[PDB]
Amino acid sequence: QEFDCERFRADIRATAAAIGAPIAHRLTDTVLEAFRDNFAQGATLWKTTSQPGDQLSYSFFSRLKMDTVSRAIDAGLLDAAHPTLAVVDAWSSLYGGAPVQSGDFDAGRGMAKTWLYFGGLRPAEDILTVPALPASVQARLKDFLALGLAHVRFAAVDWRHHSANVYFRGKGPLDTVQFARIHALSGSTPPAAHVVEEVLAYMPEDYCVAITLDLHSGDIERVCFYALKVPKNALPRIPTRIARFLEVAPSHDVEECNVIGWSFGRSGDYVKAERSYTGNMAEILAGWNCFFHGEEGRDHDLRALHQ
Ligand SMILES: *[C@@](O)(Cc1ccc(O)cc1)C(=O)O
Repeated sequence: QEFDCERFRADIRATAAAIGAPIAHRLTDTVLEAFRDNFAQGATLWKTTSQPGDQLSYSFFSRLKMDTVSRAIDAGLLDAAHPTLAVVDAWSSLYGGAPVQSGDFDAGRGMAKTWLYFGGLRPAEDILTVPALPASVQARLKDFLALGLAHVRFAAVDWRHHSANVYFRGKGPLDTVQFARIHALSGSTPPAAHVVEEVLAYMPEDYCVAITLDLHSGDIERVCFYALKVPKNALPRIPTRIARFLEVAPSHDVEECNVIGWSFGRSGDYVKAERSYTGNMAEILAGWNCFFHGEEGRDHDLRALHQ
């Protein structure tokens, strides 16, 4: 029911083996020792994608507010000279230090991402014109504003790939054309109509889309559309690897929480999935004002900012 650390170690080993993902035993023990409290007090959850052999990820969504980046550096999980540290510092220090850091880790490779919840609907300009970002990335602000992607709720630094994932909420409903315009940012081949129609059927009215930017070129590598807390009997068509993941990864939460993401990019499309483990993922998502599958997905503050 509750978070226990020895059980977590075993569930990491077991789940990685179940989906055919790599394992790094000592590195995983270091993450757990460095961030025990973070996992225990937050929502701890699982992630992977439909790419064959992909990593099993485990994360904490934070209730405890602290400098998780400094902790990761302390523990030898992140290089003290990582060139993206400046950006994560800039983002953490906005709005007088209100943003809260969470963390993603890979069972095979250690620290993967630092994720910031900014504590409201933030102007995209604030996020995208901190001086720590290069000109080439700041220049994409206008592409985003042109598509009406004007408010940001989260941003993640991907330490492994030197890129950033920016999470926007758009005023919808999302239609074929707006899908196409967002998808076109990614450079990848337009998909067939049933792909689009299925994605649209899972979106709330005011939709969540993640855009992945390379922090050195400003290239948009990837876009991802998300459906949160989809019940098992309402799931869209999924890759057998994702179906297996949702079956084998253990969830102890009172309310089960599965997340489905459709990722499109030039290197290949895939499906992302998240699944609750402990510490009440749904209750943290509700706190962030996320919209769940089969609900009212209307954002009134967003709608007042657009009128
Ligand atoms: C988006 O769907 C982003 C998102 C994705 C996964 C989790 O777990 C939380 C949020 C949104 O709701 O803002």
